[PDB]
Formats: sequence, structure tokens, C-alpha cells
Amino acid sequence: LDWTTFRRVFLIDDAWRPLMEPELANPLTAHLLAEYNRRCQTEEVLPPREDVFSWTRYCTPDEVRVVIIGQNPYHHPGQAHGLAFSVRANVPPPPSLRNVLAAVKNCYPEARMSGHGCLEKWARDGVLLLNTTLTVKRGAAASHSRIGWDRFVGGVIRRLAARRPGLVFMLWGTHAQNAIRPDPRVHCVLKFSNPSPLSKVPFGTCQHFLVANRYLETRSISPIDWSV
Ligand SMILES: O=c1ccn([C@H]2C[C@H](O)[C@@H](CO)O2)c(=O)[nH]1
Repeated sequence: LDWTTFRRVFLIDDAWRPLMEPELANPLTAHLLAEYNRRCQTEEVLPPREDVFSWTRYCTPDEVRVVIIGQNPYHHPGQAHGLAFSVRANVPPPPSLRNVLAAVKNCYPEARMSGHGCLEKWARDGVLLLNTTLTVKRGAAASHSRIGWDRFVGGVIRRLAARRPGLVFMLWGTHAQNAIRPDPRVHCVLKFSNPSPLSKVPFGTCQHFLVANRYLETRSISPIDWSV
């Protein structure tokens, strides 16, 4: 796998090169990319190719302050755009995102919320919203969960963590908690139940947004304005 070509095909911003280029030397990455291309030739795959790595464009690795792990992208046209949980700005927030935003509002009663679910503002501020599976077949939830994205994304996150001590991780649900296992002595690891509508545990009481900011302050890092 050649970086220049990989970067050009996915419109990846070059600041992420040191964290992603090494993944191209792993033989399994080639297998993953071949399967992804195969899928694209036989299925309507989402999000559009140009958005699969949008997360590399909103901020650089050194700007990342918080990492929020997702599972699979939304599988309906017009929803997913490369960031975990986020939807394009004309889409009413789907249930799990609605649940996340309710907790944000509970944490920050004075937050001026927009009503939309596009998290571009958080991403530009260094909130890395990364799904462990980056693509999906339209109309079939979690359909690409076994093609190999999770190992690739895991590699990137592991490299980011080693390069960047003091990150805050928000691991919501069993899947996120099993896939990502940061050293709790080097990073702030926050766990909660899934904001998924299937969870019978209210996500509205999640105080991670506030806990994260207190942690960043003890490390002399500016806090995140969670309004969106
Ligand atoms: O980018 C996304 C979109 C959705 N979901 C999740 C939350 C929940 O498990 C289900 C949506 O109800 O998929 C993610 O993890 N990442």
C-alpha cells in the first residue's frame, strides 16, 4: 500500500500520516481495502468514499483532546458522514444521538443547542468521533462489522494514544469498552452504558462531558464547549 495513493483516494488530510501510514505495512490492511472495494462494486456503501475518513480533516492528531468511540455508521442515505454519532445538518438527531445530546444539555443547562445533530463543531475542537467499523451496506445495519476496519482503527487509536498522553476516552457500551483499552494511568478513561435506544439504562444522567473538562483542566488543557 502506498501512502500518496491511499491519501488521494480517500481525501485524507496529511497531518494524520504518521498515525496511519504505518497501518499500510500491515498485510491485513490490504485485505481490508480489497474487501471494501469489492463491497463498493456490488453494494451501495455508506458513507460515500470521500467521507469515510472525514475525521482526519476536522482536526489534526495533536489537536485531539477527547476520543469518543462508536460502532457502525448509520445505514440510511444522507445520515452518516464519517464521524461517529453525527448526522448531516438537515437530519433530526436519531435516537442514540438524541440521547447523547440530552445528557449534554443536562450537564450544561445553559448550553445553547442548535437542535441539529451535526457534530462538526466538536470535531474541529478535537473531539475525535471514531467508529470502529467505518462503512456499512445501505439498509443493513452493522453489515460491514466483520470486514477488518476495527483492527485498522484500533491501530490508529493505539498510535494516537502513545503519541498523546492525557487524552480523555469516552467508552459508551460494551463494544466500545472491549475494543479500546487505554492505560488508565496515562489517560482519563470514562465508561458508561450505551446511548443506544436499545439500552434500558437512561443515558441522560451521563456526566462525562463535565468529568472530561475537569480532567483536562487538571492537565492544563482547555476544556471543550459542548454546545452544538
Ligand atoms: O456513527 C454512528 C452511528 C450510530 N452508532 C450506534 C448507536 C446505536 O448502537 C445504534 C444507533 O441506534 O448505532 C454508532 O455507534 N456510530
